[PDB]
Amino acid sequence: STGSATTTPIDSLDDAYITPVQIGTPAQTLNLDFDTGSSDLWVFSSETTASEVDGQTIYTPSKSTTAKLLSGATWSISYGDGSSSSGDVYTDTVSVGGLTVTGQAVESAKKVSSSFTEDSTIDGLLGLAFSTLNTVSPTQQKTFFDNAKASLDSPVFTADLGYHAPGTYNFGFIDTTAYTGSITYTAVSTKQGFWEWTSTGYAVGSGTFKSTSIDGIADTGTTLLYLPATVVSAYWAQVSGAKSSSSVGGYVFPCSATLPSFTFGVGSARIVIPGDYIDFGPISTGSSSCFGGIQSSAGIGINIFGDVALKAAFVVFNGATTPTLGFASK
Ligand SMILES: COC(=O)COc1cccc(CN)c1
Ligand SMILES: COC(=O)COc1cccc(CN)c1
Repeated sequence: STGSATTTPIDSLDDAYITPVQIGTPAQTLNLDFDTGSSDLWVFSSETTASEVDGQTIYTPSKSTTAKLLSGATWSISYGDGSSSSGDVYTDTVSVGGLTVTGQAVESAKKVSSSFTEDSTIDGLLGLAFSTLNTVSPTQQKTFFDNAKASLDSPVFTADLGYHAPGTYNFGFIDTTAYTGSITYTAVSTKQGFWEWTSTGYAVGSGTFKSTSIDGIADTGTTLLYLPATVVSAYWAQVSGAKSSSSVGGYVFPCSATLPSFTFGVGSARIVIPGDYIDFGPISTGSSSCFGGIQSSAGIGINIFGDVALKAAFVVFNGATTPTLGFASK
């Protein structure tokens, strides 16, 4: 089997991407944030505290003839940005782009943190990291991809995120028309539950490539590119007037600037992020100070190849017995 679904930016900045997902019978379609950095499929629901729902579409398990409460199961998750959610668990039929999994754990939120409530466009998350990170207790549950894998034509999914435009998540096949050149594959460590890999270096604009190992995770659920402070300083030094602002929380730059590109290495291959992809717009409405899309990871504990980086590539998440990642230009 295969599946193919369009993923759409939630706003004009590409702050996140939403993909329609069919849950239950008859189907209830919710727009979920596909997140290769986490492993829970959770949704706003008829059980979510009413004051914490503000425009989201909810899953109502009592209206699904295939929903079954997973007795005794609860979940609770905290994300790297400080947001969180928790609740109980159903199993139900879940379909993405024509690919169907029966008995998928659908984690129904009883509580969500303010950042989720305040984003009316995201109805939940669909985790695509390794199932070892799933938070369901006392019986950990499998991700959608893990449940589907054995049925897929090939045990892979691909992320093709657009810049200020829709893109595609495919399951079970590699669309050879969706990229240019070749796909370069690179080793993955699953020891932390992530799609963790080592980039071979970077360049700023037309500058020389610096060969250096940068370990990080391929994370579709993170907006920005978080890299070591040395790398980030080298980038922003090429933007006149750019500075790190403690009050804003990262590098900012004059909105009048033209940003240089940023290149990262995948083996001997090179992925070029155009400068425009690094502009996240005014820090507050009407400001002439703009927020940068490349930020230091120093306070995180891990480097993160988030959407800023991934949207410059066609990315293969290869879930073979020994997983690997593939990157192609497009
Ligand atoms: C440092 O991370 C960011 O700035 C990500 O910003 C957003 C992430 C998701 C949604 C929105 C707005 N609904 C903003
Ligand atoms: C704005 O959001 C972030 O910066 C995310 O931070 C992370 C920190 C550690 C691990 C992960 C991936 N589970 C994400």
